[PDB]
Amino acid sequence: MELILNEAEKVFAMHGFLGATLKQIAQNSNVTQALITYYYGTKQNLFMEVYRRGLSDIDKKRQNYLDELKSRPEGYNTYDIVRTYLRPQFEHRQAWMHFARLQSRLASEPEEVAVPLRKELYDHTLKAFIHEIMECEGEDDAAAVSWGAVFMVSMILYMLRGVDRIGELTDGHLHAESEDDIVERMTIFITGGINSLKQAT
Amino acid sequence: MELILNEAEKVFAMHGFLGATLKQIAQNSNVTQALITYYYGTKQNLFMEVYRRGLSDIDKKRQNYLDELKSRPEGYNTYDIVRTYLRPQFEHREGGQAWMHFARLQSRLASEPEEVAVPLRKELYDHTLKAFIHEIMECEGEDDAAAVSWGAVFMVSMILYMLRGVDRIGELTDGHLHAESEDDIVERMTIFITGGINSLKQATQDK
Repeated sequence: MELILNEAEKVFAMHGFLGATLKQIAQNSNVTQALITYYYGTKQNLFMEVYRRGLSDIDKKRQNYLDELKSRPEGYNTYDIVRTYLRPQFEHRQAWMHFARLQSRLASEPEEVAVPLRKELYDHTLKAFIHEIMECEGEDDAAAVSWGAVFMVSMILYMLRGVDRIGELTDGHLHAESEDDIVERMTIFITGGINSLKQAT
Repeated sequence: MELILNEAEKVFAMHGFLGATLKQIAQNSNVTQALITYYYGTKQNLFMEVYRRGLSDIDKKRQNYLDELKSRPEGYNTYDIVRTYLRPQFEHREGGQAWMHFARLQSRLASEPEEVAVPLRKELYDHTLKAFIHEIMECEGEDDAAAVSWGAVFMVSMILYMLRGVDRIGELTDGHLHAESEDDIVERMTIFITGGINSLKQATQDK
């Protein structure tokens, strides 16, 4: 159960969907291919499962951060929503690493798996996230928010790569202090970006 | 030398660096592996060459567009610079095979291993990004290197993702919204990037 998913997570992050084999996944779990086929059916299904588990934990925490927000006496704003969506991707506990790496390669996966992935696991919550921003007091431009959400995803997928790109570009002078610094900077950036799109329409 | 490279680019775009083989590239090129090896050294160096040719066309365009900027009498701002950097990644001749393959290839860059991925940043992307940051650093009110530098990293992330050609906006608006055109895409990223640079800048000052 949990062993086979963890090892398959590792092997997919490393080789992508096509490159991975159940042969390799069986070897690192000490089981037969047969037993996997039994539990999971097809390489695609196993792959979907790895994503179901990963994104189930993240969206549960997203939902908890959103419930806390909607319980504040003072209310909330766009900034708060964006930060709500981002933290769960970045708050770690090598559990965290492999799913982060895996997600970061999503764009190079075949449409045969990417399209169902997006439709079944990401769309629902992104739409929900967009709707929440529409409910806020700055916002009745769906265009600005929806584009902003597309740009968010691109930022998330890249940041999940774990590359210290800011370090590489500033000859070491600038670094991300932490995951919360990364989240904070993306939150501000996106919130401002959404605003500029709204203010130019 | 403009043929093995075109085949290499196709195979690399479809299969990635690890999955591509010099064997298939040679078969699709109607030459031997040995001849490919003779001109290009190693699979890692063919790959680099595919990206050298590609980013050379792109960066020469960027340099012309920034030159055009610096010759406008009324001047230019952050927005104009950002547009400069984005344009050659998205403007294409239509139906534009050369642009398509290289777009697709660059879109997959995140899934390449560090043995090609790191040299590509080092050798091919850094110089032009640093120059980009510098040019923006000469447009007051803008003396926040952090704001602009994070802006650039977030620039790049949206480029690599948009190059995939996935109608993400469509999927999320159940069809109600789409890119009108390449220029509409560039336009939207530029305003987003410029605004975001501002919000980062505006969050640093104030005690």
